[PDB]
This record gives sequence, structure tokens and C-alpha cells, in this order.
Amino acid sequence: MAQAEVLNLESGAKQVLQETFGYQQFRPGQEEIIDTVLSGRDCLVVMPTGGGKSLCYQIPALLLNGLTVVVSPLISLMKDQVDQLQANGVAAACLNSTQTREQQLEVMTGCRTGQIRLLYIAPERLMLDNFLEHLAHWNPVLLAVDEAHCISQWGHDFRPEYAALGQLRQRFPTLPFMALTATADDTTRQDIVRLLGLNDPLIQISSFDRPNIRYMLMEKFKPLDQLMRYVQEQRGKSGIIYCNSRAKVEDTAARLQSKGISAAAYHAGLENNVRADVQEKFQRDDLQIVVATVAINKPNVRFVVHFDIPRNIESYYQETGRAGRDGLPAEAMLFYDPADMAWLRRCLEEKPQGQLQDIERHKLNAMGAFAEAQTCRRLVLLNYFGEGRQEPCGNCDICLDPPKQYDGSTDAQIALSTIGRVNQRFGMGYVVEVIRGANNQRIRDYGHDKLKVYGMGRDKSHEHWVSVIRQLIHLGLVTQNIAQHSALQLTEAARPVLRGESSLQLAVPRIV
Ligand SMILES: Nc1ncnc2c1ncn2[C@@H]1O[C@H](COP(=O)(O)OP(=O)(O)OP(O)(O)=S)[C@@H](O)[C@@H]1O
Ligand SMILES: [Mn+2]
Ligand SMILES: [Mn+2]
Ligand SMILES: [Zn+2]
Repeated sequence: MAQAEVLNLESGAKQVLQETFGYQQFRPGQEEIIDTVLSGRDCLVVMPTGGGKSLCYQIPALLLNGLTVVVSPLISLMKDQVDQLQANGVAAACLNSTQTREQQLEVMTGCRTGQIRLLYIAPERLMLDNFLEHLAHWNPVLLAVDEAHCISQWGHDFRPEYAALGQLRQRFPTLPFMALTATADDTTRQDIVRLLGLNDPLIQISSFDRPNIRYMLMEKFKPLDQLMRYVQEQRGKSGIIYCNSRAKVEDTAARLQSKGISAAAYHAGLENNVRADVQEKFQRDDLQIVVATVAINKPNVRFVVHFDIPRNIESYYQETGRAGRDGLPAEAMLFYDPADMAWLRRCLEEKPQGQLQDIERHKLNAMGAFAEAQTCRRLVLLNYFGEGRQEPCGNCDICLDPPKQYDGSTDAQIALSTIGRVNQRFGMGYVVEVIRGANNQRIRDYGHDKLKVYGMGRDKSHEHWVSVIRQLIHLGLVTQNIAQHSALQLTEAARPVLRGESSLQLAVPRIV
């Protein structure tokens, strides 16, 4: 009926939480979003991996009168929210181009007459065949954009069909909007807001730390043996192993099977009833292990293995973010080889030059720098999302075996002072040439040869300077700007090192 369930909205949220979704307390972020959403103020909600984002629009939808529309690109999961929501008495529905015309009209007719409270619609469907015009007669009280980084060319998963979502604000000037995402760095967060035309929204950015996940890496070397010994050492704990090919999945699954490990294969070339069996056997812990391509929200996954490295940190974060959703101790292990990053680079550098290849090259490079990190793996991930932190976690493979340290105060001011001195406009190599005092026309053309930093670092190698700055980006003192061609930029945390007010310990850069 689209009828508000409670009389007092304030105490309504937590009423519903407990009485309708059975939970006991709100997860930080959650109340503030929900109260803001009931108030009618636009929002951008950035909740970490499996942090509880759907509740943020489901609870307000249950407490308001009218139709809440939820847009999502994940057809075949949207359907599965519908059914569980219907299970719990919640009057949900979805509407995509994958339905039959008869079935789409029936969902239109329940929105028309207010038998549907919550409507999950694919982006493409929402802008086609004058849907907005019909949507305007159904008392629409709230539009939620899920997966909202998908509208940005700067994120890791731009989808062209979300583009047209920038028309809705204009069409629906009193319609409150919320934009939800679990994966979007600063640029992308900023872009989401601009493109959807969020009106002075509350921007709530939860933390990205999952502290119960330990991040590890293993340098490949007879990797199949390494992958079998790794699994063995898990001593029965549940897991997902990610591979980039259907034959890697299929073959690994068979080898595990052959050693008495209850392991199955998952990928697109399985039949819809077979995937769902796989998923369900995994959900209940009938299977220890699922070997898969990039396609289950199980709360108790103990380990996530990446056999091949992802093309970006965003993907690496969502994929490892599947382990340990119950909050108990879990682990992510990435098997890496520097040749694997030379492949991807080769692959990428003969795709059509331009804007898109750049966005892709910056994101690959930052994935590549995480893998070759000499700094806490958790700090790399948080400072990549803009959650600037300098305290090592103590629960990742670099922190379990720290690299030899040296006082880097002098190295860091040199590097921090060059970046500021060149007006924060230049990428890593140019800066490093200025630090080393190369004989470069470009340098002479900009007069950087005249600077006092020019050549202060000549006695150390290009790789030394590369590591220093990479350690500064990993620690949150320096960002690489993706919208300015990866220009090295200074953050507030640089201030005390840059002033000489505080010392800084860095790893002695590795000889490679
Ligand atoms: N306050 C809460 N207390 C307990 N369980 C909760 C709470 N909020 C949500 N849940 C659960 O948290 C889980 C995931 O929340 P979702 O919204 O489905 O994940 P998400 O944060 O949106 O995930 P990603 O990053 O997109 S994968 C589900 O088990 C629940 O609905
Ligand atoms: Mn409240
Ligand atoms: Mn979600
Ligand atoms: Zn650490």
C-alpha cells in the first residue's frame, strides 16, 4: 500500500531493524543515514565491503508512504532480494528487460495501485519507453542508486546505461535521492555526487578497514604446488579461490577434488540450476571450497585466494571483502609474480590510446604498486580510498616481517618538497628526474633545473626515489591524482615531515 509502518519515525528505524530484519543494533553509519533519509535529505553512503548498505534504503522505505525505487545493475541478485524481502512480508518487486512484457506490466500495475512498496529496476529499464512518465504517477517518495560508482568514468566499473540516470534529478526536482557504494575512492565519490546531482547531500564515508581480514602475498614459484600447499595448510577452513580462466577454475577444482578436498567449480558456463546448487552447498558448508571466476554472500568464508592479480584495487577489495563477513578472523592471499604485471601492461598498452587507457593504466599501476609494496598492506588499501592513516595494522604479511628501516626524514622532505615545488602537476618519473637532476629539456623548459631540489637525490638510484615516493603514497602523505594524469599531490599528513617537525622511518628500498 506504500503505507508508513510506524507512528514515530525516529524510534521507528530501530523498531523495524529488530522487528522486521531481526538485528539487535545498528552498524555505525546506518542510523545517521536512515534518519537523514527519513528527513528528506539527499545522501551519499560509502559503506565498506558487506557493511550493511541495503538496510539504509530498505528501512526508510518501510517507514514512508510512497514508492521507493532502487536502481541496480545486478539483475540475478535483485530478484533474490525481492524474494527474501517478500519472505519477510516486505512488498518488493523488480522490473528489468529480462522479464516478459506481461510480467513487466504486472509490476507496473502494482506500483500504479500501491500494492508495491519497493521496486528494484535495471538502469536501462528506468529510462526506456517513457518509464519516468508512468513513474511520476505512482507516488515516488525515494530513489536509491545502488552500485553508484558505476556512473563514473573514474571508477573501476563504468556502465554506460547509468549515464542516463543524470536525467532524473532534472525530471524529479523534489525527489530525494540516495547514492550507495562500497567501492569508490575520492575522485569517484566526488564524481558520483556531481553526476547524480545530489543536493547538498550528507556524505557519510564508513571506514574501509575490515580488521579481521589479514592481507598476505606469496611470490609465485611452482604456483600450483604453492596453491595446493596453501589450501592444505588451511586445514579444512572454508574458502574461495579466484582464477581468471574457466580452465584454471575447472582444473584447480579437479586437482583439489583428487586430494579429498570438497571443492567445486563456479563460472558463467554452468547452468542456472548448477550455480545455485554450488552456491547453496557453499552457503551451508557442504563444500569447503569454491573455485571461481569473478562471479555468494556467505558470512563465514575463511579465506579468499587470488591466483591471478586483479586489474585494480577496487576489484581486489570487493573480492577479498567476501571473506570474514561474520567478523571472525579471515585471510586473503594473493599469489603474485612481477611477470604477471608485465603481461597485463603489455595487454593494456595496445588497447586504443586515450582517456580510458589512462584511467586503466593508473589503476593497474596502483594495483602493481600494492603488490610490490614495502609498506603495510592495509595502509595501501585505506590511503587508496582516501582514509588517510599512518599506523601499521600488525595483521598483514609486511607487518609480520617488516622490511629493514632507516630514518627517511631527509629523503621524504626532498620528495615532498619537489612535488610541492613543481606545483603538484607531475607524475612519478618527472619528479624522480628532477630529484636526480637529469639533463632533460622538459625540465629546462619549465625551469625546474633552477630549483634547489634539482639533483639533491642524484647519489641514490631511480629505484630508491621510486620506493620513497611510493612509501609516501602508501602512507597517505602523497596522493596520485587520476583526474590530472596521476600527478603527485600533497595531503595534510605531509605537513610535519615537510616542516622537519617529525621524523619518518621508511623501508630501505629493495634492489630490483
Ligand atoms: N545493523 C545490522 N546488524 C546486523 N546485520 C546487519 C545489519 N545491517 C545489515 N545486516 C546484514 O549485513 C549483511 C550485508 O549487508 P548488505 O547491504 O547486503 O551488504 P553491503 O554492505 O551493501 O555489501 P557490498 O560491499 O556491496 S558487498 C546482510 O547479512 C545483512 O542485511
Ligand atoms: Mn535516530
Ligand atoms: Mn549491497
Ligand atoms: Zn599491516
